[PDB]
Amino acid sequence: GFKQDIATIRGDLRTYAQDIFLAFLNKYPDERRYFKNYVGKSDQELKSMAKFGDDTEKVFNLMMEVADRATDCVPLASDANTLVQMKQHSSLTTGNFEKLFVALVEYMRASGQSFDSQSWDRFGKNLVSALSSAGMK
Ligand code: HEM
Repeated sequence: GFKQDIATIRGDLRTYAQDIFLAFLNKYPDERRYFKNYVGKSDQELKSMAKFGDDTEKVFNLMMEVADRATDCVPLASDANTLVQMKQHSSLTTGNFEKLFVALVEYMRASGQSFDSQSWDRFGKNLVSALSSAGMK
């Protein structure tokens, strides 16, 4: 289930973080606008780019924690808060999160792994709601 998926991702975090985020950026290339130096690079170039490594690990280690601290896929208010008032997220609206979660769930469903894909969809849904209740668009 959801709890195990967190352990699965943590076990191989670097690889899952890069592959999922690459799935995200390839599905929605215009989302690169928030990162900038991402454009003009293939998957392999991004995987070796220092900042992409840093960005993806920071996104996914915290994502796993927000997931882990949640109850029945409902995030803590404090976790929604950090995500909203992060200076790095000043350009974001809830739709950016929705798109990340479309890609992530699509990745899990296509994978040769027993992910609880439906829970990650539900978690994405609840996180958008919590982000909006803390202030997004
Ligand atoms: C729930 C999923 C997400 C989590 C847990 C998360 C968390 C984080 C964390 C921990 C950082 C590092 C902040 C620091 O340097 O201290 C970060 C940076 C950043 N995040 Fe997110 N984030 C998420 C979703 C997103 C999405 C969907 C986008 C846009 C598509 C985004 C855009 C950014 C950007 C642009 C940065 C700054 C990278 C830089 O230094 O240039 N985040 N995020």
